Amino acid sequence: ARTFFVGGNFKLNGSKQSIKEIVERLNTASIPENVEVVICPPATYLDYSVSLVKKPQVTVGAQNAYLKASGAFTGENSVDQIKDVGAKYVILGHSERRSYFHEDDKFIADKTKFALGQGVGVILCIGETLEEKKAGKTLDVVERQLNAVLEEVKDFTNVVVAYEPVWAIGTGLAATPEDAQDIHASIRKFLASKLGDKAASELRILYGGSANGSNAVTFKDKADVDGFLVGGASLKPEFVDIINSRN
Amino acid sequence: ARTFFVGGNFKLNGSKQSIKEIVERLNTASIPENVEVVICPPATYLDYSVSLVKKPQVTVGAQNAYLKASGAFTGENSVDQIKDVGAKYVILGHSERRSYFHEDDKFIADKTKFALGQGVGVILCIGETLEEKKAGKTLDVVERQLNAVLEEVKDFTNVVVAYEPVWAIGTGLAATPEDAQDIHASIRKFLASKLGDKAASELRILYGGSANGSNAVTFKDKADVDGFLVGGASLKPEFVDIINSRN
Repeated sequence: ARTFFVGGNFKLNGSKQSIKEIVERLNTASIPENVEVVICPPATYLDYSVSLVKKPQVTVGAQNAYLKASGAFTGENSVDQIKDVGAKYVILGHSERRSYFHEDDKFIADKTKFALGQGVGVILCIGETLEEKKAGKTLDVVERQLNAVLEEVKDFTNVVVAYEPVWAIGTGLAATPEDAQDIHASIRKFLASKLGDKAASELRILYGGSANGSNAVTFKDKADVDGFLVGGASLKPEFVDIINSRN
Repeated sequence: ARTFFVGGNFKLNGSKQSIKEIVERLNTASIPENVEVVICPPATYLDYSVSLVKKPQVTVGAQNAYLKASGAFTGENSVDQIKDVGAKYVILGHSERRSYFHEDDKFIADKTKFALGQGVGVILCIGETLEEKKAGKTLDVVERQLNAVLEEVKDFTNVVVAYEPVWAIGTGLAATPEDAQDIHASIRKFLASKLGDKAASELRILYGGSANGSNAVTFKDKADVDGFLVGGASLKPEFVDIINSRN
């Protein structure tokens, strides 16, 4: 069934030397055969990152791209360029782009449709703010975000969804395992009404927001939690502990 | 006199193959002893480009970067990352970012201060729209764009300014050499008023906006036109002709 997936969003962090250390650790640590690990460095290091990987479980992804593959768009990344250097995924719709860079629902959907069409997988990020939660709107927010994408994308085969409560990102306080499980099951039921029971059952839904080496094992018995999108802990040795948390 | 400067903004274009073609053409081209050439590929190719350059007049620049060097800013580029792979400049304020990505004047000023602060050179872009041109607002606009930068930055030692006739992009207007000379002379006089006449006589002010290997030579004799920020021609063999246009 759903292969365990651990993504590593380095965000605006890293050097050739520090990424070398991170990838060398993955190449020589023992990690399960049954895991998919996707490291996502800044664009400046994508090629270099791919060149260092020596384990089939590990691939590389980009942190954002535009909705065209080439043209007069100074400063953007292109999914074709990401493919050209050997990367396999792109993160779209991260909380930080939706907020600081005003990426709206439709922009995210258009980008997703475009990236899939070019053969690149998408780690699709969704999630609510502390104010939205406090008003009981967690599900209304995440179904709006997903509905926007579903109006443009009808096959999620090469999509991985990351549920990241915005209030849990980089604070050190994750959502409880129990709450994650419940929201994850609600997401999966909603999505089965749109994509069908079968796709719903096969779709990885990741938890993200202060996932770390310490708490990753506390989500191991949560059947609707299929892995993690890890931010800060992805820069650290405990990233390996997270990948091994269901060993 | 000011050193002739030619920047090449690849925009969202490139592949490992094409970058190799472009750089190895420059490496073995006859070019003036003292020209400064800056090639600006997508971030995905910055390191590979630096590794292929074998010409002292040629250095590599990024097309955009954020106003902090590290942190939780998924998808951004960092001037410290640019520095780490041996690139030396960043383009800031390009019209395509000002428009499509809503980068405001103060955003650009904060980025400029930060990059110079980290020891990376800036290609600072300014320019008015067609609608602004027709309203008579050309100098009002470029003074407003520059005054925002001057709120943060008065040392333009490691800056070059590129004037982008955005009013000539697909609009059925041509930006003539005499047109360019007058506006460059006006910008220089305004900057002399703010930075003093020595700083103003040392500043390179570049022409940007539908520049090629055929028309470059027509700007040869314009005193206040110190070089180019080349778009589409920078992908082509004729970029070498532009560099040699004052020969």
